[PDB]
Amino acid sequence: ERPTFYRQELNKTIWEVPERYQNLSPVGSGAYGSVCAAFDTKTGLRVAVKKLSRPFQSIIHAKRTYRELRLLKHMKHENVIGLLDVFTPARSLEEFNDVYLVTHLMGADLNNIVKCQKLTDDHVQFLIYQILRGLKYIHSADIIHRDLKPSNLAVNEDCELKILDFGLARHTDDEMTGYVATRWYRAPEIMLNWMHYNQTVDIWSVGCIMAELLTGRTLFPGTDHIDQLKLILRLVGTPGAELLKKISSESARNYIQSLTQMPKMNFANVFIGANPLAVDLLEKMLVLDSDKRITAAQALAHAYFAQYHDPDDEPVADPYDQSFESRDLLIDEWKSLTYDEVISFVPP
Ligand SMILES: O=C1NCc2c(-c3ccc(F)cc3F)cc(N3CCNCC3)cc2N1c1c(Cl)cccc1Cl
Repeated sequence: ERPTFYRQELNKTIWEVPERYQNLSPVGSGAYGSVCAAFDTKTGLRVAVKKLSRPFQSIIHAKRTYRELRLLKHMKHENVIGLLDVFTPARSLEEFNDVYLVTHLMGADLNNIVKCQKLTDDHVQFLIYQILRGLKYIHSADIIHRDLKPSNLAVNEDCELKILDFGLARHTDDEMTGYVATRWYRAPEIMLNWMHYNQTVDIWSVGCIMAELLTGRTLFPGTDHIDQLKLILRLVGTPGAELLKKISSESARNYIQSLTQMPKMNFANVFIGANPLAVDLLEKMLVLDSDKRITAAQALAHAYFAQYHDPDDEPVADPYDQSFESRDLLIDEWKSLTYDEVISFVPP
């Protein structure tokens, strides 16, 4: 009793989808795949349909696709990108080679919103609240986003926020080189591989975002990895003895000690006019030592968010088994595991 599919050429590739999806209009492409906007006649919703390109071309790719689908199926939260539907036009595992993921249509990311709009302290309050609320949910399931940026944050007419880009292929060395927004929001420990990063890498990204919404300027627009580290240490001060020991990369630890020591700056003189409560939260977020960095849960209980905070409406996730991350399998096995996931999908 599987739906009947109809084919059509879109984005140079042939799209085969269930009849419920009508008026497919391409709205972007890339190496990630191909995305289309469409009307879902079953729910009446406006949705975004993503078709993955050669999802099983290599073991690395087969695993990536499995990882993305697992993540997307686990996410059931208001501020996190959920999955509305997932399908393949294949009737058997042998035919299986195309995977389509359906989700809400948000329309724009944080870069758009900020551009043609002036964010008040209440605007910033509300937007960051939602990010934190979604990160509390992500982190409680031991999931790390690793790449929060304004472009991974979707916002709609009602300023409702959703976190995107999970299990997406890591950025190449050529992608994080130079004067690029793909590196300005990263935590230093992972920009320069000082140690094994933990979930607080995300909190650092949030602070960079919050400061940008508050000042309307990139907090650390480095022209390269070094220049960016310098801008970072200028604001939060050079590392202390404690942090240094934690840096595994002895060449890294050796480079830091070469820079002239510098004290943390006064955030009230950096963020002039800003709500003193925002400044306080920024100081507890932009801490060099990730061990002393504020957690998403703790941040939600911070006075700056009093107007929205509600401990009974900030849900955690169910357990997310990612033992598969250390599992060594062949393409066909990753693929077979991806197939089971597609066919066991249960609409929300
Ligand atoms: O509104 C949405 N909805 C979904 C959506 C997905 C997506 C994620 C998971 C999935 F299962 C299927 C998807 F389609 C992926 C991207 N990117 C495209 C590739 N790079 C990352 C964002 C953008 C969007 N946008 C979006 C759009 Cl259509 C325009 C502007 C801003 C946003 Cl946030």
